[PDB]
Amino acid sequence: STNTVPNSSPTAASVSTDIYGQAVYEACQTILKRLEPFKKKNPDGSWEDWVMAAYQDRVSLSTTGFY
Amino acid sequence: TADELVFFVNGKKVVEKNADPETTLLAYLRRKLGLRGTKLGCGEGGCGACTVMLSKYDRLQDKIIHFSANACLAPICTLHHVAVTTVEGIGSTKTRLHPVQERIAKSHGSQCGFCTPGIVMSMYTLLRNQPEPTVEEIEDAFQGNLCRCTGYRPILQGFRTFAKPKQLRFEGERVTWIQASTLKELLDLKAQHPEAKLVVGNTEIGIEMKFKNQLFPMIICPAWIPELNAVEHGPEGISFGAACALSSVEKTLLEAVAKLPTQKTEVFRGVLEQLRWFAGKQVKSVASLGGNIITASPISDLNPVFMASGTKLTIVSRGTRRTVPMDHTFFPSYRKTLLGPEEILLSIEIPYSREDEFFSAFKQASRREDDIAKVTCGMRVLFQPGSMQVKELALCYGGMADRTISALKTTQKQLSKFWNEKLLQDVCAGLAEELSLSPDAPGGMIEFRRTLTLSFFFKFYLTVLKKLGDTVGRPLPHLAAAMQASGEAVYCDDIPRYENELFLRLVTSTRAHAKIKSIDVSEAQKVPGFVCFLSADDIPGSNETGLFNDETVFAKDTVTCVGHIIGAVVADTPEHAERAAHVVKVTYEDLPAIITIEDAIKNNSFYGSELKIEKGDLKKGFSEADNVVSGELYIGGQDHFYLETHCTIAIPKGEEGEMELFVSTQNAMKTQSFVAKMLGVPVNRILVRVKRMGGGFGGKETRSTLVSVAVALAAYKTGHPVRCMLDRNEDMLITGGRHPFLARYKVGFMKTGTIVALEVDHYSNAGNSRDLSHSIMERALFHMDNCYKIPNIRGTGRLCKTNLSSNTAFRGFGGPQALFIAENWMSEVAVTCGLPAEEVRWKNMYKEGDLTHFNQRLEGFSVPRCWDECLKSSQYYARKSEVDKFNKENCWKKRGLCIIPTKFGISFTVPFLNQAGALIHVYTDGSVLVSHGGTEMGQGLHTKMVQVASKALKIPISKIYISETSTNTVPNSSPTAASVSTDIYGQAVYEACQTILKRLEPFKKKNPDGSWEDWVMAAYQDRVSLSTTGFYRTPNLGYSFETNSGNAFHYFTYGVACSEVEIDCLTGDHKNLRTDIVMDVGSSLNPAIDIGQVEGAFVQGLGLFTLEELHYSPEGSLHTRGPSTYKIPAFGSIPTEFRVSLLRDCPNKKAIYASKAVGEPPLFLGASVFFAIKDAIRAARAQHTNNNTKELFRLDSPATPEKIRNACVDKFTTLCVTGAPGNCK
Amino acid sequence: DTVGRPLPHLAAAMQASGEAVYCDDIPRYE
Ligand SMILES: Cc1cc2nc3c(=O)[nH]c(=O)nc-3n(C[C@H](O)[C@H](O)[C@H](O)COP(=O)(O)OP(=O)(O)OC[C@H]3O[C@@H](n4cnc5c(N)ncnc54)[C@H](O)[C@@H]3O)c2cc1C
Ligand code: XAX
Ligand SMILES: O=C(O)c1ccccc1O
Ligand code: FES
Ligand code: FES
Ligand SMILES: [Ca+2]
Repeated sequence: STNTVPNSSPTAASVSTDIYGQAVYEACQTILKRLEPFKKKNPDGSWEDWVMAAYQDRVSLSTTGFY
Repeated sequence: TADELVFFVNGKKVVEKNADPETTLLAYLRRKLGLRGTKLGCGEGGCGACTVMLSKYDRLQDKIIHFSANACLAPICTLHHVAVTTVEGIGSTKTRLHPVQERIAKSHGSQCGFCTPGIVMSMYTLLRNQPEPTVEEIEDAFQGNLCRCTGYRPILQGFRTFAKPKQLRFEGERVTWIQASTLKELLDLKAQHPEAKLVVGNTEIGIEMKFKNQLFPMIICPAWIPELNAVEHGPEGISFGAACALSSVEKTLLEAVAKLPTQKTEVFRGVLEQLRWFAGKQVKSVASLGGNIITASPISDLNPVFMASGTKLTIVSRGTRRTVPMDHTFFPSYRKTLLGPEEILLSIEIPYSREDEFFSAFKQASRREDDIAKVTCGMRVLFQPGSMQVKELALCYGGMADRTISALKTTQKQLSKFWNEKLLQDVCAGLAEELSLSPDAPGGMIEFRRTLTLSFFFKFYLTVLKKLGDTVGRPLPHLAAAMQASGEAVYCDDIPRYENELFLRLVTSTRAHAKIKSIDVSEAQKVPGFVCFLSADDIPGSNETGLFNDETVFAKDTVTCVGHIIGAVVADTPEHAERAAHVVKVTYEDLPAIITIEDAIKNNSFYGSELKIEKGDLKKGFSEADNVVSGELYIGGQDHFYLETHCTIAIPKGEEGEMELFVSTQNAMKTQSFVAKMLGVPVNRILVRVKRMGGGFGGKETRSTLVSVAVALAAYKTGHPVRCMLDRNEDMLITGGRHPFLARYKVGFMKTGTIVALEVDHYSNAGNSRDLSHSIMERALFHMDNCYKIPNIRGTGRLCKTNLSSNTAFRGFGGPQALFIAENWMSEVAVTCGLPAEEVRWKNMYKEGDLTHFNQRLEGFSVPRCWDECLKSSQYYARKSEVDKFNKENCWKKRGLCIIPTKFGISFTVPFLNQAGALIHVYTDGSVLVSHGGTEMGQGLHTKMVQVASKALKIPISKIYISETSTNTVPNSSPTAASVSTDIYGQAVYEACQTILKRLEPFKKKNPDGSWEDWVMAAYQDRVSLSTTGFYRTPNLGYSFETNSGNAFHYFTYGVACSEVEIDCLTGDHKNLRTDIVMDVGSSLNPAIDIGQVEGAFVQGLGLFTLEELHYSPEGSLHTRGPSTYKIPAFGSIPTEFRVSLLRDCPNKKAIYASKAVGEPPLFLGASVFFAIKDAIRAARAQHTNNNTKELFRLDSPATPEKIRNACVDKFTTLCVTGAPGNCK
Repeated sequence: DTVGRPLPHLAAAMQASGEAVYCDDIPRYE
C-alpha cells in the first residue's frame, strides 16, 4: 500500500527479491540494535520478553528500511 | 393492496411501494437514501442530532409551512406529500456551502462535528420562516439541540451575524397503518377496530414502541382531518382541534396574549409558561395537543393546567358527542383517561379568564425519572366580584402521584375565606397532608417535592396579592469543520455497508448480581432475518478480557451488573437484531448485590489495598491547630454523553485470521490487542482504523472494546462484515462513566486561615472490573492539594468493588473529584475563620519553587498571575459589593460569587505510556502524508499536527494531509488521552520532519532557488528515501510511592475562574450570570482551538457540579438513560456573560513550540459555579434559617435544584408555615 | 532459518481452497 511504503518502483526487472530483500534486512538490523540492550540484560529470555521490555522502556518497535 | 407512499427529499420525489409503518425517517434517509448527514444521537427526541426541515401545505391556514423535526421520531407513514430537507439539501463543499454552514464552521462552532448538522438545520429552518431573526429567536431555535464539545458560546456568537386526499393504507411486517382523510372514516374505523392506536406526532407512541416494547398491530393516523386541526375563537375561549401541534397552540395563544386585555388571558399565560422550557422546536412542531392530554402522564405539564381551569374536552365516537370540562375524575388511574375505547378527543376549548379570576402555572426545574416525581401545577382562584373572598380555588398537581391530581379537600376548606396570612397557612397545612408522600414513594425526592407543592402555592399567593394590591499561533478553524457542517464528514456508522453486511445487538443482564441458569433463543429465532445468537462458547481464543484481565467478553455462569453483556444477536437489519435481542429469555437466580460506596465499605468489597500519600506529622499538626473541622462529602458520577455513541465495523478477510476494523476509539492498540486475544490470533493479523470520533472524553479509551470484541466475534463466526452502533440507552447503561467519590476528611488550621494539617480518605465507586480505577485514584491523590501548601498531609484512596457497570476514564481522570473535595474543606476553613474566601485561598497558595505533597517542585507556577488577572478583568471586588447589596434587598432570591484556582499535572501517571510515534511520506508531487498515533475526537489534534508539520518543514499547510489513525502505520500507540497528545505527537511529527529536512539538504544546496517540488523530485531521482518514522519519549519521569519522590508529571497547567449565579430560593432553580476565566496554556499552537477547549471543558465541569445526575434503583439498575432524564448543559445553561482569556507572555520550555496541554485542566474550573451556588445558599440561610455566620452545612455534588432547595431551610421546608414549630423566625 | 529451504508459497493452501482474495473477490458495497 502507498501509505506504508511511498514512491516504490514497479515490481519489475526481476530485482524485487534483491532490493526489497535488502530493505527488509536493514529494517531488521535496526530492530536488532534496539532490542540489544534488553537481550544483554536478560540473555536467557525469549523474543517476547525482549519486545515487551523494550516497549515498557519506551523504545520504538517500528522502523523503515531502505536500499 | 397497500398504497404507495410518495414524498420528497431535497427536491427529489421518493416513491416507496412497500412502506413499513415502523420505519423512521432517520432510518430511511440513512439506510435507503444514502444521506448520512442526519445523525442518530438518542432516538428519543432530546438531542436534535437528527433535525431536518419538513415542508407541507396546510390546506387549512392555506399556505406552505416550514418547521423542524426530529427524524428519529418521524414515521415515514406520516410523510405522504411532505418535503424533507436535510443538511445535504442546502449546500456542501462539492458545490457551495450555505451561509449557515460556512458561518458555524468559521466561527469555531464545530469540534467533533457530530451535532453540527442538526444545529445547521435548526438555524436554516428559522431563517426560512424569519429571514431576519432576533438573538432570542436564534437561541430558542436550538432548545432541542445538544452539543457536548463547544460550550455553545461560539455557535451563538457566530450566528449572531444573522440578527437585525383519499384514505391510504400501508402494510409492514407487523403493523398496518391507516391514514384517515375524514372524521367519518376515523369514527368508522375505530368502531370496526376499537383497539386500533391513534398516532399523530408519534413522540409518545415512538417511545412506547422502541423503549417500552409495545406493538400495536393496527394504527390510525388522523392528522389530515380538518376538524382535528381547526382553531376556533368562541365567546368562552379558544378551541383547538386535538391534532394541532403545540407550536400552533403556542403561536395562537401568544397572539391572544398580545392582543387581548390582561384580565382575559390568565389561563393562556399559564399554558404558555408550561410551554416555555418544554423540549425544543422539533418536538413542539410535531407533538399534538391531544397527544399530550391522552398520554395522561403523571408529569404532563399541560394536564394540571387544563384541570385547574376547567378546559372543555369535546369527545366523539360513531354517533356519540359530549363536552366535559376536565376535572379530577378525568384520570381514574395510571395512564388512563375517561374515554371509552371507541372515543377520540376532537377539540379542546381553553377558557378566557373572567373578572376577579387569576391563574399561575409552575414546574420543577429537574427531571430524574421517565414519568414520575416531577412537580408541575396549575393554580386558579376566583373571588366574589371586586372582593378578596374566595368563590373558587383549584390547585392541580402532576408528579405527586401516578396521575394528575387536584387538592380537593384543601381548596374546598377555603371557600368563602379571605386571601390573607391565615389562608396561606391553612392551604399549606392541607397541602402537606393531602399530598403527603410515604418515605418509600416511587421517584424519591420526598422533602423536595413537598417543599415545591407549598412554595409554588406561596408564589401563587404572592402573585394574586400583587394582581390585587507558519501558522503556529494562528486561530485556524478545525480542518474538518466545513465538512462537519455540511454532513460530509464520515463517522463510523456513516461508512457504507457491504451488500453482505450484518448487524449485531447486545444481549444484556437485567440483574445486578445473579447466576445465569439458562438462555432460550426460540422466540428470537422466529424473528425475520435472524442469523444467530452468540455467547461465551462461540469464542475460539479466549473469553478473558479487560485492561487487568478480570472481565469476560461474554458472561459465563454469573452476571455482576445490570448491562453485563451476556451475548449477541446477529441479523440482516438493525431493527431485526433489536427485536430478536429483546425476546431472548434469560433465567436468573439472584445473588447478594453490593451497589453503593456505603455498601462496599460495610462489606469490605474493594479492588486491592489502600493507596496512600503522606507527608509530615499529623497527630501534631492537629495538636498545633487552633481549629479542627471534619466532615464527609460525596460527588456523583457522570456520563460521557459523546454525541456519537460507541460503534465498530468488523471486516473478516477469510485469510489467516485477518480482520480489518473501523471503530470509534481513542485506543486503536488495545482494540487490536483485545480483538486478537479474543480470536486466538497474532496481533499482526488485526488492523484497526480510526478516522474520527463524535466525542470520546475518556469513555472511548478502554470501554469501546466491549462493542469491538463482540462485533469482531460475530464477523469471525459468520464470515460476513458486521457492525454495531449503540443506542443512547445502551451506551449509558453498559459503558461506564466517571467515578463517584465519597470523602471523609479532617482539616486543622489557624485563626488566620493557614492550613496546618489535612487527612482525606477517598472512596471511589469502581463497578464490576478494575479498568483504570487504580490510576484514576492515583491522579486523585496527586491533586488533593489543589494549589495549596499543606505542611502535614495524608490522603488515602480505596477502590470499591460493586455490581455496577465498570467506571472508567472521564476528562480529568480523578483530578476534578479530588480538587472538588479540596475546595470544599477550603471553603469551610474560610467561613470558620470568618475571613474573605479569596484571602484564605491566596494565603495558602504554593509559591514558585515549593514542593507538592509528593515532593515535585513547582517551576513556572503561574497561578498568582492568573489569579491577579482574573480578579481584575472580572472586577471581583466591585461585584462582591453588588452581590451583598442585592442580598440585603431580596428575600427569596440570592446571589453568590466565587473565585477558584486550579493546578493540573501533565503526563500519564504510568511512565511507559508517555511515548509517541509518527510516520511521514513525501510523495513525488511534493504532497505530504502525515500519520501519527493520536486520534481525532474533536479536539483538533490533526489540525495542530498539520500546523506543527508545516512549521517544521517550512511549507504551506495546503501541501500536508492527515487522513486517519491506523495500527499498520504507527504501532503500539498509547491511548489518545491524558491531554498530552499535542505534546507527544507534536514532538514525534517534528522529528520525522527534521529527518526529512536533513535528507533534502544536499538538494536545497545544489539548487537554493528551486521549489519544494524541485528538491523532492531531485531526492527521488537520486534515490534518497522520502519516508521516515519519528519518535518521542517524555524525559525525567518516574514517581515512587514507596520513597514518595521522582516526577509524576512533566509540568503543570494552571487556571483561575470567577463565577456569579442567582438562585431562586423558593424553587432551587438558578441562573449562571457571569463567568471569567484566565488560563495558562503557554504559547498556544492555536488560540481558537485552545479557547474552545477551555470553554467546552468548563461547561462539562459545570454539568458535573450542577446539572448531571445519574440515578439508580435500590437494586442497582440505571433509571436515567437518555436526555429526557439526564440533563447535560444546553444552549440556555451557559453564563450570560462568558469570558475566557489566555495568559500572555508565558512560554513553556517543557513542550512543543512552548505550548501546554489544555484538554482536561480547565474542566474543574466548572466548580466555581458550584461554590457560587453554595455562597448564595449561605445568604439564603442567613435570611431564613438561623443567625450563625460560621455555620458549616454539607452540600454534595451535583448541586441540583433538589439539593439547592433543601438547603434553603425556611418556613416551608420546616413546615413552620403550617403553624408548626421549627427552625426560622 | 529457512533461507535455502524449499518452503511452499505461503498463500498456496488458501489458493487451493479458493479462500485467497483477488481484487474482484472483495465484497461489493451495497
Ligand atoms: C423530547 C420531548 C420532550 C417532552 N417534554 C415534555 C414536557 O416538558 N412536558 C410535557 O407535558 N410533555 C412533554 N413531552 C411529551 C409530549 O408533549 C407528547 O409526547 C406529545 O404531545 C404527544 O403527542 P403526539 O401527537 O406525539 O402523540 P402520539 O405519540 O402520536 O400519541 C400519544 C397517545 O395519544 C393518543 N392520541 C393522540 N391523539 C388522540 C386523539 N385525538 N384522541 C384519542 N387519543 C389520541 C395516541 O393513541 C397515543 O396513545 C415531551 C416529549 C418529547 C419527545
Ligand atoms: N471536542 C472534544 N474535545 C476533547 C475530547 C473530546 O472527546 N472531544 N476529550 C478530552 C479528553 S478526556 Mo481523557 O484523559 O481520554 S479522561 S484527555 C482528553 C483530551 C485528549 O486529546 P489531546 O488534548 O491529548 O489531544 O481531549 C479533551 N478534549
Ligand atoms: O495518569 C493519567 O492521567 C492517565 C490517563 C489515561 C490513562 C492512564 C493514565 O495513567
Ligand atoms: S436522535 Fe433524534 S432527537 Fe436525538
Ligand atoms: S461539536 Fe457539538 S457535540 Fe461535538
Ligand atoms: Ca472500573
